[PDB]
Amino acid sequence: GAMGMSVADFYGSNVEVLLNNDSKARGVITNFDSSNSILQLRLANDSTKSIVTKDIKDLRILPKNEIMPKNGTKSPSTNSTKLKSAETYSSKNKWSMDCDEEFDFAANLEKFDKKQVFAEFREKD
Repeated sequence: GAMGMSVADFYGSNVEVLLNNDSKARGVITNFDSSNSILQLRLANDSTKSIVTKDIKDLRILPKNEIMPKNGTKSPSTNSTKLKSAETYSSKNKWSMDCDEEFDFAANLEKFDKKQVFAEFREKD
């Protein structure tokens, strides 16, 4: 059905847009200017880019979450390689204090990061 919406709802929402050259990009909106129509998109990969809306060829909004259970006939809400059956629900309230999203939970004491580390620091021992 149709519902009333506000400009603040679009700000900070995650949408994807194709530019005039048929390239696609997605992220969460971080700024919008009515004087020159300029939009900054910040995506959950810690990357942000400022793009003027006039080069928007096409716009879409990605599903943040699914309200109903997944039967299988419908397509996946997001693009991923493999899903773990042990993991399914995240963030009991809304989000986590550490980072923007929680991933690689593992068993804490065992398998901290697939037995591999990029930076060295050793918090203890």
